[PDB]
Amino acid sequence: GIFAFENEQSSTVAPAKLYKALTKDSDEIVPKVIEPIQSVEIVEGNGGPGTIKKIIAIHDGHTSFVLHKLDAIDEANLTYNYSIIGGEGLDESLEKISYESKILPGPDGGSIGKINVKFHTKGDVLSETVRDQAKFKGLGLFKAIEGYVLAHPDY
Ligand SMILES: C/C(=C\CNc1ncnc2[nH]cnc12)CO
Ligand SMILES: C/C(=C\CNc1ncnc2[nH]cnc12)CO
Ligand SMILES: C/C(=C\CNc1ncnc2[nH]cnc12)CO
Ligand SMILES: C/C(=C\CNc1ncnc2[nH]cnc12)CO
Ligand SMILES: C/C(=C\CNc1ncnc2[nH]cnc12)CO
Repeated sequence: GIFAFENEQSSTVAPAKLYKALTKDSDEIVPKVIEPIQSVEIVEGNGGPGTIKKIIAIHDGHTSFVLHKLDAIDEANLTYNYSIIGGEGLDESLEKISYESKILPGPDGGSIGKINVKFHTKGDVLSETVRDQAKFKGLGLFKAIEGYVLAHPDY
């Protein structure tokens, strides 16, 4: 099954600066802002599209990871497409979750993040808890990275 969602967030951070934090600097920022995330390591590729990363965290007192794939990036247009494709951190009911993100100009020099999310389910139902847990992880990452930029504009 495929379940699609759209989400929009406003930010006071300027678009290029927000995009940079959420892309170029994300691997450095994420362990600093999400306590359970220990490290991010590239396991395939060189950093360009097709690159797979392992995001290593502690869960229930043990190591765990998810696999993140970079699908596409278009820096001039502030777009970034990626997928969560495996690991213990991806719910067993899901083949993957695909994301297509954009950062747009917002009022007063700020930005609007828009994301399109597709849950690829192994069966034909998407658990509300599975959906909501994924939302909170992703939106939590967005807000924690934005919060870091807001706290540390000269990072
Ligand atoms: C104890 C550690 C890893 C071994 N245990 C596990 N590591 C990864 N996933 C799991 N699920 C249940 N137990 C584990 C890491 O310190
Ligand atoms: C990884 C990137 C953006 C992530 N964007 C979002 N991440 C999580 N929730 C949202 N709602 C609106 N935009 C988002 C790259 O710009
Ligand atoms: C409609 C709902 C969840 C689906 N939304 C999202 N699901 C997964 N990742 C995200 N990032 C931003 N929004 C989402 C309700 O919790
Ligand atoms: C720092 C990195 C990824 C962070 N993004 C995510 N990491 C783990 N789960 C998610 N769900 C939505 N976005 C994510 C690696 O480039
Ligand atoms: C959100 C999650 C952990 C951390 N969330 C946040 N963590 C750290 N700072 C923030 N500012 C806004 N939201 C956050 C859930 O995986």
